[PDB]
Amino acid sequence: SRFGEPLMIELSVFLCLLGCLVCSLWFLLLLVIFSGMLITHWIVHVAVLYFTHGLKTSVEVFIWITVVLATWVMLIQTRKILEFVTWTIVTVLIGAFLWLVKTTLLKILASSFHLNRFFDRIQESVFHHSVLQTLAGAFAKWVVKVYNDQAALKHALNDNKTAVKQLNKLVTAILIVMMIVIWLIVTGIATTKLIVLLSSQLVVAAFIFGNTCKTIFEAIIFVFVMHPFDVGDRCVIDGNKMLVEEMNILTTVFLKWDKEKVYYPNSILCTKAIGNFFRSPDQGDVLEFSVDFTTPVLKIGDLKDRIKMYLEQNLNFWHPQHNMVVKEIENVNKIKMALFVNHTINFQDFAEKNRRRSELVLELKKIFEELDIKYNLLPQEISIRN
Amino acid sequence: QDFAEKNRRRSELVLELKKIFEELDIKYNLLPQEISIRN
Amino acid sequence: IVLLSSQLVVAAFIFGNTCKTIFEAIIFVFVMHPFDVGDRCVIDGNKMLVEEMNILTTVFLKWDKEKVYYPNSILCTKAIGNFFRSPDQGDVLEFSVDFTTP
Amino acid sequence: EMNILTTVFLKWDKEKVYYPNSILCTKAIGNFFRSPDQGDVLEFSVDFTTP
Amino acid sequence: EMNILTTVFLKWDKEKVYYPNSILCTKAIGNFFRSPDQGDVLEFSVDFTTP
Amino acid sequence: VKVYNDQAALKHALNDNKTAVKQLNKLVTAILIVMMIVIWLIVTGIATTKL
Ligand SMILES: CCCCCCCCCCCCCCCC(=O)O
Ligand SMILES: CCCCCCCCCCCCCCCC(=O)O
Ligand SMILES: CCCCCCCCCCCCCCCC(=O)O
Ligand SMILES: CCCCCCCCCCCCCCCC(=O)O
Repeated sequence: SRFGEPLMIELSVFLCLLGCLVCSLWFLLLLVIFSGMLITHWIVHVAVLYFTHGLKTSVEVFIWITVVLATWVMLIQTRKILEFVTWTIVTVLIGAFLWLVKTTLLKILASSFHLNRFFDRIQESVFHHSVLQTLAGAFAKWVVKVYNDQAALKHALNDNKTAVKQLNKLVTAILIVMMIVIWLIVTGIATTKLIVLLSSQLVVAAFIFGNTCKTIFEAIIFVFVMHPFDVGDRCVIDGNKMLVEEMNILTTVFLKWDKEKVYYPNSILCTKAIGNFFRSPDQGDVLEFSVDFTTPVLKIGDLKDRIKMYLEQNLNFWHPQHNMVVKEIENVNKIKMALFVNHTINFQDFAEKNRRRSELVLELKKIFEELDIKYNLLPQEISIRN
Repeated sequence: QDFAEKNRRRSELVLELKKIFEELDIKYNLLPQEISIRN
Repeated sequence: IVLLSSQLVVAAFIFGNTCKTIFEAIIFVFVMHPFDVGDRCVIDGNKMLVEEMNILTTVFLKWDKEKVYYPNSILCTKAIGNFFRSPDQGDVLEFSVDFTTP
Repeated sequence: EMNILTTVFLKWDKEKVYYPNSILCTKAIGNFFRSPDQGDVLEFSVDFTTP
Repeated sequence: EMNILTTVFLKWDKEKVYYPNSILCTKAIGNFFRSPDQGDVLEFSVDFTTP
Repeated sequence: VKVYNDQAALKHALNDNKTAVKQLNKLVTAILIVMMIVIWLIVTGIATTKL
């Protein structure tokens, strides 16, 4: 596991000049320009940071084609051949448009997923590594924590890139297919019988792949929009405290307290209430106990006072705020009580939580012995027959 | 809305009930058990 | 125009159910409006403080401050208690005494 | 209170509860207000040997 | 064995069990083979007066 | 003889994890054949439009 483990190449400038040289008069000059008009788009782009760098090339294609179609329209059985060509160009532009849309949406999703959530953890990681580099020119525990946190960020970053690439493949594939169909029908190539068969194929597919498409969509919303947890977070699902090992579109992989690896479908996880200790504020806890009904109220008062002193001597572990609650009188034999305390940590480090609680439980033991707090069973009257 | 406060007030009432039972000598006892001994 | 409309129909067929869910969540948040941020609510016996409200999810803190994310698509079908909006509340102390108590 | 989408109830300890009509309408609902005089039961036990 | 419609498993007592994949598709599945070294717990109790 | 018996055991151990693929192949092929029948009927013009 990742967590829990024990020459032509640069001839474009020249090519562009050669293309310009192609005409100096007349009507076909725009058509000729199209052959190397990409250079013009590149220059326009130069003339025109995450989105900018990632999208400029998609924009260039879109506008490039738009111009080619516009000049084509204004340029002019060759009669039917040209109708065909015109529509082919239109289809190509539609394709580029959709391409641009697709790219944009994935860039938004991919970026906002992390940029608006853990920017600050990245900066903390950089800081600590700068410090380690400087130092080189409980210390060891600190050093290990710094490396483990960096690894966690690397894993989150890689899983996001992967998930987005998977989305990219699904969308690209459907986009390509629909563009083929669009081309065939707008150009007039497909005939009535072909339209009928394509129509049927789509309808049938709509049923077959219906649940699949819905499931993927819901999984995307769960993972990227709701985002109840990240990689490495300790989460609670139906009472199971589990560490998130990996996130994917269809599944989330978790490690149980005993490090069993669990594959948990997102289509199920989407309907559950999910806890997240990593994202929690300092967490609290409870120690329940019972005392005899005859315990003097003064000993109850001494118990409260002794507990307060303990907690105040250990402020690295406990917040000063606590409550002692008397809850119930059972028969006239038992008083049920509970101690409510506040930890100075959240529970991402579960073992540390238990160690601190364990000491508090032993302190309670000690206080009861010193104050002579006891619990007795009710007496039983016996009658003897011979 | 404030649970800690609710419980503090309730705890005092529970301890008052304790006090009243002691002052009025109110008790609970288990049913007697008859034993036959065959040695 | 026809081709565009045709695909909207197909998309509806396939994703209409997720859109339905989002819409239902909108009605829960803005029309039913069972709670606000900072209120203590009771869901399935769990007394939780509302920390954040969103369209798709509600974030709550449990008594031990564990942060919990509930889909609104689930809260829409539950009965929700709200202590903030409640009038003065009552309580019970149960006990038992000997039969022979005068 | 009553509304179209949800009914609001108070429990015996007066917490206020929002209860969707979409779930409430599939439950059997008792109504004490509309009820006739109601009955009750005291259960108890005695020794077998009681004459 | 694995097939498209069903998965065949052996229980600890080697009973052969046939699961529809359509139901496994909705379950959380543990996999020991793929797991890192696993941990364990021994629970016990002692007298309160143990020093 | 041990070498050949071990070779056989290994070939089976490896082939046992590919049974789902073989099943998918049969399914895909059946679909593909049907698609080609339909294509033949249409591309040669033998089918008419009412049918
Ligand atoms: C259902 C159509 C495919 C869905 C999109 C591609 C896969 C999305 C990611 C899900 C996890 C699959 C890849 C990891 C498998 C593994 O554990 O080796
Ligand atoms: C009719 C549905 C179409 C829109 C599909 C996109 C998903 C709905 C809008 C998401 C709004 C943000 C939800 C809260 C996210 C958060 O928990 O921070
Ligand atoms: C999908 C549309 C839902 C809106 C139509 C129903 C109108 C609201 C019904 C009452 C429930 C909300 C209470 C609002 C307060 C009020 O106006 O009395
Ligand atoms: C060709 C369509 C048949 C309908 C059933 C769909 C699955 C294709 C057939 C592959 C076999 C599925 C597993 C059954 C167990 C076995 O083969 O022994």
